Amino acid sequence: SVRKILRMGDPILRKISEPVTEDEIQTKEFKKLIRDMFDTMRHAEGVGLAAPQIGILKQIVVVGSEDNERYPGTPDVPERIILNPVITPLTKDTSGFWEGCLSVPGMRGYVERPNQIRMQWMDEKGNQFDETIDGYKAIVYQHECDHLQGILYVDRLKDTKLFGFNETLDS
Amino acid sequence: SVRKILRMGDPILRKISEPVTEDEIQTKEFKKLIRDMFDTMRHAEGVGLAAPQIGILKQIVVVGSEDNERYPGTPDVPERIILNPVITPLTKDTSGFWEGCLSVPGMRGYVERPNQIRMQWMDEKGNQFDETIDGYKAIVYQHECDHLQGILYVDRLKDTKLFGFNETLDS
Ligand SMILES: [Zn+2]
Ligand SMILES: [Zn+2]
Repeated sequence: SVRKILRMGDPILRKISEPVTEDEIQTKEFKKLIRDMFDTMRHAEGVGLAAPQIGILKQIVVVGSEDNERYPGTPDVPERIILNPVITPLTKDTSGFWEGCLSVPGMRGYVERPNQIRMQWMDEKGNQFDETIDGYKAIVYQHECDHLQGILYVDRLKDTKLFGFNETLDS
Repeated sequence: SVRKILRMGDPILRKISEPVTEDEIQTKEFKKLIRDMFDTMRHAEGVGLAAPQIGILKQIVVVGSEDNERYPGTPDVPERIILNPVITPLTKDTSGFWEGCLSVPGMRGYVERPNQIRMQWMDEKGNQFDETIDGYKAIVYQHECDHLQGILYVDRLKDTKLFGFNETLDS
């Protein structure tokens, strides 16, 4: 079931999210959240979504879109559950992108993030991962983890002159 | 008659505005602009408005609101036509304010501008002024001149964490 997606300005979006325990991810409540989160993301036509966006301060993130309307060019992103992620840049190289955020409706801003990263995380079944990610997903993952730390993409804007409303940016 | 108010993202809003000549302000076209600008500002329930906002790169600004709904607290601002303004801070002191902009719909951001300034300008009849301004008007005037230089308030944001959507900020 779709849940409300908090908008920038709501203090929750700037608070820190706490890690999920290995027990908790078994709870019937956790499973309902992952369900609602996905349900919420697909409905919003999103690429990713962090728990804080729907009001929960837990280190939980879901991704996956394929043929996403909001971001035409972008390659598919398989559905995965990302828990307690910890990221580290592996390069200073960046691939600028006009990011958008479901908590920042109708806008887009240019952001340069490292295009190669190391991500450590645990999935819905408690499986541990530590892989180096690159490309579009590296951007999505970084964007999603920021949420777990109360950071939004507008905080990483490269130039406020490269920021605005969608319909307008698209000219 | 109300004219379209360009939204952030439209390149016009980042271009430089040129000064108005003493002849031009006599033209029947200039007079129509001041009329439309006022008509546009009152309809938008604005406090000020610069020509570039409606698509004209001329150093033209109009102010005046009285009992403005969008900004409750604010004191009245008498209607005046500000042409070719040139501002200079007279203090380092600031009076933070949650500014908004008709070219940046539905949002508000915290901005700290000097609360005392020197403004030199010419009115619709060609009268020259050079007065020191303070208080709310100092903020409005500074905000409006930035427009004439392609600057929006989001460029002067104090903290991206102190920025967001109205309905949300108002909690
Ligand atoms: Zn987001
Ligand atoms: Zn403005």
